[PDB]
Amino acid sequence: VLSEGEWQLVLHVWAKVEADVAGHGQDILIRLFKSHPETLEKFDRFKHLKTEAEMKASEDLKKHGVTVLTALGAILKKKGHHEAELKPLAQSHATKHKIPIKYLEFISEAIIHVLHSRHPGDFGADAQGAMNKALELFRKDIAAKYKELGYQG
Ligand code: HEM
Repeated sequence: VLSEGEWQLVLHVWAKVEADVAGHGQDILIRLFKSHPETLEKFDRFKHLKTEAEMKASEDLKKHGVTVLTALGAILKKKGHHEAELKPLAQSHATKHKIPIKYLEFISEAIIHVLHSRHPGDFGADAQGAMNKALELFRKDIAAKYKELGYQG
């Protein structure tokens, strides 16, 4: 469980992300695809993109980034009380997109990395820690669902 103090650290930096959601989302997905190119194979929509330049130039990829961070922000603001928002996400990701839990770990790291790059002042080690805990909580709850449906592994 995160403390109120840990949640305030998470939401404080998240408020800055919202000042440029598209930029953050585009950096996050690109970091993911480069660092773990198997994740890009899961997107029919983006697998024709080969270079970083190409990825940066894609408006559609930018759009999807926004969809991703908008959905995550709605979850984080619930400070753990996210059942209604996390359940349909788990379902689509398990049964339709077929995204293994390991990939959620990879994107979580991409998120931390980018937040470190863009907000060094408001993202010190305590904030980093807090954010890692919130993302673990997200995964843990997604995994429980996957298991119910028979997709944990
Ligand atoms: C931060 C974690 C993630 C969030 C919050 C998130 C959110 C979303 C949202 C809201 C959608 C559209 C609605 C839906 O189908 O549920 C979407 C679709 C999708 N997601 Fe996730 N996602 C996450 C992680 C991932 C990861 C790691 C991958 C794996 C490569 C992935 C692959 C997909 C795919 C393939 C679609 C459909 C894309 C399309 O063709 O339009 N997602 N995601």
